[PDB]
Amino acid sequence: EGVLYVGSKTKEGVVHGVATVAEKTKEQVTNVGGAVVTGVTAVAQKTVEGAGSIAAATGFVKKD
Amino acid sequence: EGVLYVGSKTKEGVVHGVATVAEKTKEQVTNVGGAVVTGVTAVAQKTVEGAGSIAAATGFVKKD
Amino acid sequence: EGVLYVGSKTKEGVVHGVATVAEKTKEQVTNVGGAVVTGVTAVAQKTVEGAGSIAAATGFVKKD
Amino acid sequence: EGVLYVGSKTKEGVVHGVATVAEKTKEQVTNVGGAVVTGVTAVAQKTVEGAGSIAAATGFVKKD
Amino acid sequence: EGVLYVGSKTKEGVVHGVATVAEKTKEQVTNVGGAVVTGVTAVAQKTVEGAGSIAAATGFVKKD
Amino acid sequence: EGVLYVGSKTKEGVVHGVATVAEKTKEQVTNVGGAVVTGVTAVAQKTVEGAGSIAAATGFVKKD
Amino acid sequence: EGVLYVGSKTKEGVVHGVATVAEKTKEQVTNVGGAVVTGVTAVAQKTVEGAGSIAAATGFVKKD
Amino acid sequence: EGVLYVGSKTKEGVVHGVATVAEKTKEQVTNVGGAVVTGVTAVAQKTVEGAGSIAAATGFVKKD
Amino acid sequence: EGVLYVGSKTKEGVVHGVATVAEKTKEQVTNVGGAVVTGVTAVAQKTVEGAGSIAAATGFVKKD
Amino acid sequence: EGVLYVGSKTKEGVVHGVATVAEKTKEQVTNVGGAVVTGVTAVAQKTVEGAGSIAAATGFVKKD
Ligand SMILES: [Cl-]
Ligand SMILES: [Cl-]
Ligand SMILES: [Cl-]
Ligand SMILES: [Cl-]
Ligand SMILES: [Cl-]
Ligand SMILES: [Cl-]
Ligand SMILES: [Cl-]
Ligand SMILES: [Cl-]
Ligand SMILES: [Cl-]
Ligand SMILES: [Cl-]
Repeated sequence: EGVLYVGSKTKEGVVHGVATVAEKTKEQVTNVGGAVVTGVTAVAQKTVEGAGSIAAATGFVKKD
Repeated sequence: EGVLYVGSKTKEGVVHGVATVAEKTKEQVTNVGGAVVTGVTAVAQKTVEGAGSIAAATGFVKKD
Repeated sequence: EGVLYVGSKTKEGVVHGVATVAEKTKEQVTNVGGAVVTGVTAVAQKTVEGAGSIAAATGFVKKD
Repeated sequence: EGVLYVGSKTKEGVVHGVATVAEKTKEQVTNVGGAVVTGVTAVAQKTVEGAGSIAAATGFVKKD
Repeated sequence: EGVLYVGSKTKEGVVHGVATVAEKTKEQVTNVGGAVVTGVTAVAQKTVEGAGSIAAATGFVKKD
Repeated sequence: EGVLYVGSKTKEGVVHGVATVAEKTKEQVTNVGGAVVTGVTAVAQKTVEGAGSIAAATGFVKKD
Repeated sequence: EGVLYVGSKTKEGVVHGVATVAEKTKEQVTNVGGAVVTGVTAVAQKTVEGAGSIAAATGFVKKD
Repeated sequence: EGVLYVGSKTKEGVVHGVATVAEKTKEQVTNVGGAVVTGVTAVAQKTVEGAGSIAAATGFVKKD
Repeated sequence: EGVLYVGSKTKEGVVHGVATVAEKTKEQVTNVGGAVVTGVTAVAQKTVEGAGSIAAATGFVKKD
Repeated sequence: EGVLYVGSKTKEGVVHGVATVAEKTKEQVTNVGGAVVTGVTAVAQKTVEGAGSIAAATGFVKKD
């Protein structure tokens, strides 16, 4: 069964993850369906184990 | 059964995770469905074990 | 059954997690469905074990 | 049954977790569905064991 | 069963992940269906194990 | 009249001064005419003010 | 009159000064006429003010 | 009158000054007439002010 | 009157000064008339102010 | 009156100064009349101010 070995060496790391910036705007969205993982070493793992599973990411919905 | 081995060495790390910045704006969103994990070493693991599971991330909804 | 081994060495770490900043704005949201984990070493683990489970993250909803 | 081994060595760590900052704004939200964990070593673990479980994080709702 | 071995050595890394920037705009979206993983070493793994699974990423929907 | 301004800032310093090491040897010498100054900040100042002054450093002398 | 301004900033320094090492040898010398100054910041100043001054450094002398 | 301004910034420095190493040898010399200054920042200044001054560095002398 | 301004910035420096190494040899010399200055920043200044001054560096002398 | 301005920027420097190496040899010399200055930034200045000054560097002398 699967192995997610991650091995990392660095002397320096500078990391900027997600920046959302707005001036004088309307209706700005940064929808993320999964995790937001930010690191010198960064690992995201997701397992969905079943039938009929739904993953549904939407920025915005406007009905009338 | 699966192994998420993460091994990390660094001398320095500088990490900025999620920044959401607004001036004079309306309706600004940073919806995240999973975790927000921020680190020199950063790991997010999610397991969903079942049938018919729903993951549904939406920034915003406007009905009438 | 799964192993989440995380091994970390660092001499220095500077970490900034989630910043939400607003001036003169309206309706600003940073909805996070999971945990917010911020660390020199940062680990988030979530297990959902069942059928029909729902994960539903939404920034905002406006009905009439 | 699963093992969340976390091993950490650091000489220095500086960590800033969640900042929510507002000036002259209205309706600013930092909804977090899980824990907020902030540490030089930071670990969040959540287990939900059952069928039909709901996780539902929403910034704000406005009906009429 | 599959192995996702990642091995990394670097002396320096500077990483900027996702930037969404808006001025005087309306209706700006950066919908991401999976994780957002940002790192000097960055790994995202997703496994969906079942029949009839849906992955559905949409920027925005407007009905009337 | 002269100014020996020394200004130093360091976060870490490791300093090894004078090592003299011998195994199974004969007649090993580390003659130093001035001071031996060893420090994270190290300053040696010597002033000789007169006529006919002698400075004479010799490791060893063997007459018959 | 003269100014010996020394201004130093460092984050790390590792310094090894004078090593004299011998195995199974004879008659090994490290004669130094002035100071031995070893430091992350290291300054040696010598002033000789007079006529007919002698500086005479010799490793070894053997007459008969 | 003269100015010996030295200004230094470094993040890291590793410095090895004078090594004299001998195995199974005879009559090995490292005569130095002035100072031995070893540093991340290293300054040696010598002033001799007079007539007829002698500086005389010799490794070794053998008369009969 | 003269100015010896030295201005230095470096991120890393590795410096090895004077190495004298001998195996199974005889009569090995590293005579240096002035200072030995070893540094990430290294400055040697010598002023001799007078008439008839002698600087005389000799490795070795053998009379009969 | 003269100005010896030295201005240096480097990201990395590796410097090896003077190496004298001998195996099974006799009478090996590295006579240096002035200073030995070794650095990422290295400056040697010598001023001799007078009439009839002698600078005399000799490896070795053998009379009978
Ligand atoms: Cl960021
Ligand atoms: Cl941030
Ligand atoms: Cl923050
Ligand atoms: Cl904070
Ligand atoms: Cl970014
Ligand atoms: Cl020592
Ligand atoms: Cl040493
Ligand atoms: Cl050394
Ligand atoms: Cl050396
Ligand atoms: Cl060398």
